[PDB]
Amino acid sequence: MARIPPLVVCGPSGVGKGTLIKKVLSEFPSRFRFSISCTTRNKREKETNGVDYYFVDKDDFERKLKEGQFLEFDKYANNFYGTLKSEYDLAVGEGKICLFEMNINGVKQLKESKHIQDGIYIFVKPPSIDILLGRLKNRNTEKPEEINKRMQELTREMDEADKVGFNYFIVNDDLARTYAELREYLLGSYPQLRGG
Ligand SMILES: Nc1nc2c(ncn2[C@@H]2O[C@H](COP(=O)(O)O)[C@@H](O)[C@H]2O)c(=O)[nH]1
Repeated sequence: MARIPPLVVCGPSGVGKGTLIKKVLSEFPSRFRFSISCTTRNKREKETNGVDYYFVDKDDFERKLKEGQFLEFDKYANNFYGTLKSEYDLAVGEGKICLFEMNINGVKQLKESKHIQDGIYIFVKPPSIDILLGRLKNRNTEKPEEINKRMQELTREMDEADKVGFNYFIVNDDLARTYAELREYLLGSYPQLRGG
C-alpha cells in the first residue's frame, strides 16, 4: 500500500512560497518534515545552515552528486540545488509527510523518479508579474545580475507551469487569505492530516 504522498511546493522567486511553507509547518509541525536541500548559493544573514539549506561549495555538491546522494538536482540562477535521498528517508522513517520546495525542473525530475510513487504538487503564482518584479526589487541587498537571473527563471517558469502537471495552482495575493485557502486544500488532499 502506497506511502503518503509528499507535498511539493514550486513557484517563482519572490512569490512568497517560503512563508507559506513556514505557515504549514507552524500549523502542522508533527505532520510534515521539511526536506533540507543542498545549495551552492551564499547563505543570507538570517538563514541557517542545516535548517533552510545545507550550504555547500560547488566541489562538495559535485562530490555528493557523483556519490549518489541526490534524488534530483538543478542549476538555478548560477547555483546548484539538490534534494537529498537521506532527507526523504528521514521523513519516511518518522512516518511524516515529506515537504519539498523545488523549482520546476526538480518537479519534472521527481515526477519521473522511481523512488517516489506519487506526490501532491502545488504551484504558487503571484497576483501579477509586475507585483512579483516589484517584490524582487525590494530585496535591497541582492546584486542586479542575481535579480536578472531570477527574472529570467521566472519567464521560463510561468511559461512551463501549465505543461508540467501540477495538482493545484494558488495565487499568493495576501498571506492570511492564501494560507486559509492552502490549508483547506491540504486538509482535503490529506484526509490523514490534523493540526499540531
Ligand atoms: N530543483 C531543486 N530546486 C530547489 C531545491 N531547493 C530549492 N530549490 C529552488 O531553487 C530556487 C531558488 O531558491 P532560493 O535561492 O531562492 O532559496 C527556488 O525555486 C527553490 O524552490 C532543490 O533541492 N532542488
